[PDB]
Order: sequence, then structure tokens, then C-alpha cells
Amino acid sequence: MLQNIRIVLVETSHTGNMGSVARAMKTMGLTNLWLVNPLVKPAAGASDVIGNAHIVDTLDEALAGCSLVVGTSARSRTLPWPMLDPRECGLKSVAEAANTPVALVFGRERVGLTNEELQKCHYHVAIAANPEYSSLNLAMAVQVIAYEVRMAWLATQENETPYPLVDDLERFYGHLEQTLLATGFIRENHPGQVMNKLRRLFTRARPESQELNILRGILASIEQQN
Amino acid sequence: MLQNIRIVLVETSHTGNMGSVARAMKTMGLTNLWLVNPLVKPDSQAIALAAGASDVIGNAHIVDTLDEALAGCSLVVGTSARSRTLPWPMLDPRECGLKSVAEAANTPVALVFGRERVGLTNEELQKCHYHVAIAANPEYSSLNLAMAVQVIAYEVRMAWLATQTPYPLVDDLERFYGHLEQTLLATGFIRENHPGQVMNKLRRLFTRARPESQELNILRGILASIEQ
Ligand SMILES: Nc1ncnc2c1ncn2[C@@H]1O[C@H](CSCC[C@H](N)C(=O)O)[C@@H](O)[C@H]1O
Ligand SMILES: Nc1ncnc2c1ncn2[C@@H]1O[C@H](CSCC[C@H](N)C(=O)O)[C@@H](O)[C@H]1O
Repeated sequence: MLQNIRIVLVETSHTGNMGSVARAMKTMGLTNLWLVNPLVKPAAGASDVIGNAHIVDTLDEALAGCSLVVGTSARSRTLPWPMLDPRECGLKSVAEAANTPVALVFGRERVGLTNEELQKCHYHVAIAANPEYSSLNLAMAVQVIAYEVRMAWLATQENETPYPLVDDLERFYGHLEQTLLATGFIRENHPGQVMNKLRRLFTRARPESQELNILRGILASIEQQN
Repeated sequence: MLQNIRIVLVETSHTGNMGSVARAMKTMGLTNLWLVNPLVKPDSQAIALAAGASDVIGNAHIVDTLDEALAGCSLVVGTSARSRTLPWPMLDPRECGLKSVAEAANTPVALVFGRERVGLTNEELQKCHYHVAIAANPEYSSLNLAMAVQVIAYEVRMAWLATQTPYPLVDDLERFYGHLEQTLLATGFIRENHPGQVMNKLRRLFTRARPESQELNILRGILASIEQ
């Protein structure tokens, strides 16, 4: 359901952009706006969407609670990542929004999302723009994504069981870390690079709740070896 | 071809919208901009204007009537959030993309957009062979001009792009499952002569992830550190 689909805006800084994003959302029937650390402070027509915008300081807080995280980027600035086109994105998002919150993440005008931020997404979506001019304006990008989302949703209004939330996955990663510290595989005050490798892997696998359960079972059993 | 797709703006009232529309075009590979009686004068040489937008505006055709904008086009499609007064046939934006690209292969095509606030008159919509409504929120169904152009141009580019493998490491993945089973046996998480259920769940999990050899090396390293 459309109310479960979050438009997440990271550190947006041009005050007109927020209004444009809000109008785009509303026209597509989206309403659930999240602002990660806005450099401009909350003048348009879709006032409601912005008045009811969640604000948070960090990206993690916009993501915890979602089962599906999708980041947007014109080009890759990470190792190979699972990719969706905007159509596929719309389908997958509408499919999961029935039960759980979905985060569609958008970066800053001019500089976009960082590598670090992009690594907290389960999928990357690149709109297939003209290669010489492949960056759309933030609000435009939202328009495209939201339009595909509405297509998919409309299709469902044409007459399974949830995924773990980012929260659960994070608990599993904590458990994984402590296990690796225990066995000595990673060191005290590790820079988090091995953990990032493993997160890349499991993000691509995208564990279901029972799979996650089994994994933590295994971790638990290992720790009783010491 | 994309240069044969005419974006036609009738009587644009805010500049800023002209820049935005120009940028939407450029990012989707469109360049053929037509202005019918702009109620504004597009600057072009502004530094504020994005990349590619300036050239699209500078090379725009400026005419006095819609008919000139439609001259030489076999296919004319107009846009409107809703047009119940008229019995004109509808396309959704996807169909419009397809139909436009097929035609633009050989003949100019016009995609027409209206004034902000009031859109196109019914006389002007009557000059279009088809109408496209972007399916929207029934309560809030009018897109911003530039956003409507963006959507239509996106579907056009998708339609145009349309006109332009076994997992290699199965053996290694197997070796990994073998060692994984030995580890699970050694920690007691599975028992001798297990019916292979936990293992199967694990294999579904890891196999759909299509592990890279790097990742298999890390996983193996972890298994090895456990025994220690
Ligand atoms: N071609 C494209 N595909 C997917 N998202 C895009 C996009 N162009 C712009 N966006 C969205 O709009 C925001 C501002 S564009 C920022 C610069 C850079 N082109 C980038 O996307 O990474 C981006 O962070 C992204 O969320
Ligand atoms: N949902 C939608 N479908 C098709 N075109 C739209 C649209 N929303 C806005 N537009 C375009 O943007 C222009 C200005 S918006 C003006 C709103 C007007 N009520 C109308 O749609 O006709 C319109 O002329 C139209 O070309």
C-alpha cells in the first residue's frame, strides 16, 4: 500500500526541491516523506506531505523499519550490486509495501549518494538517462520512480510472508561481528571492511526471516566452542 | 530516431519551466523543442541553466500557432490530466512511447503540452490524434509541466532503447557446502545422519546469492577460524 512506500531524501539543500518532490509524490499518490538531515528547513501545493514528513539525523534511522531498501544513482560507485530498473523497482516496492515499509533513497543535488550510503541498499536503481547528461534533477528522479510505483500499484488494483527489517538484519550483523571477533577472524577495532564484504554478500542473498533464524542459530552454536 | 520527436509547449507562462523542460528532454535524449507563443522569453545563455538545456532552448523553434508546430507530422499526441468532454482515443505514456518511437523512425512526431494551470484548450486537444493522461492521484492529478514532460520523455526513451547465464562456480560452491556441513557437525548444530534440511535451507540461501570466488574465500576463512 502506497502509504508504506517511503521517499527518503538525503541532506537536500535547495528549498524549491522539497516542494517539487512533494508535488511529484502526491500526484502519484505517495505521501510518506522522510528527510535525512535536511540542510534547508521545512510554500507549495502539496503542503500536507511536507507537514507530515519524518525528519531524522541519520540514514540508518530512515531505513530501520523497512524490509526493502532501494538506492538511486545515475552511475555505480561501488562493487557490483543487485540492480533494478525503475519498472522492476516499482513492481518490487508495491509488492512489499503490502506488508512492510519500503525505503526509496535519493541523494543530494550535485553530489548524490556516497559509497557508504549506497552500501546500505538492497538494490540500486539507475534511470537509463542519456549517457552524456545522465543526472536528472532530484525531483524529476522522484517523479520517474513514483510514476513507475503507481503503475505497479494500479496493476495490483486491477481486480507472501514479510522480509526481515533492516533492524533484524542489523542484529544479525552485530551477532556476526561478535562471532568473528571471538574466533579471531577479525581484530579488535577492525575498520569494518570484512563486515562490509559479508554485508554485501548477504544483502545480495537477501535472507528470509527463517534463513536469518538459522544463521543466528549457527552463530550461537559456534560461540559455544568459544 | 529521437531528433524526430517534437516536444511542443503551448504558451508557457513561467520561465524556469522552460529550463526544466529542456533539462528533462536532454537527459532523455530529446532535443527538438518547439514553443508555440511562449508568454516568456527563454534566456538560454544563463549560467543558472543546466548543461545541455541551454542548447535545446537556443535551437528551439518559436512559432505563432499550434498548426505550425504540428506541420509535417503524421503523428500528434496531446497531453491532459483528464479530458472527458472529448471522445478522442487514449494512450497511456507507455503506449505513447512505443507508438512515437515507431513513427519517429521515419517522420516527425509531435507531443504537445499545455499552459501551466489551465493546460490545453479543447480546440487544441482536438488537433491531437491521441490524448495521454498520466495516471495520477484522483485528488491531485495535475503534474507540473516539466514533470509531465519528464514522464512522457522517459517512456519515449524506454521505447527507443528497446529498438537499439549459468553460475560458473558450482564446484567451488559445493566444496564450500561440504566444509560448511563439517563445521555444523563439529559444533553440534546438526547431528550425524541429519536428513539434510538445515543444509538445504543454507544451500538455497547461498546459491541464489551466486557467490564470487572472493566471497567463497572469506567464508572458507571463517570456517577455518572456527575450528581453531
Ligand atoms: N540517472 C539517475 N538514476 C537514478 N537516480 C538519479 C538519476 N539522476 C538523479 N538521480 C537522483 O537524484 C539525486 C540528485 S542527482 C546527484 C548527482 C548524481 N548524478 C547521482 O545521481 O548520483 C541523486 O542522488 C539520485 O537519487
Ligand atoms: N496527469 C497528466 N497527464 C498528462 N499531462 C499532464 C498531466 N499533468 C500535467 N500535464 C501537462 O502539463 C501541462 C500543464 S499542467 C495543467 C493542468 C491541466 N488541468 C491539464 O492537465 O490539462 C498540461 O497542459 C499537460 O500537458
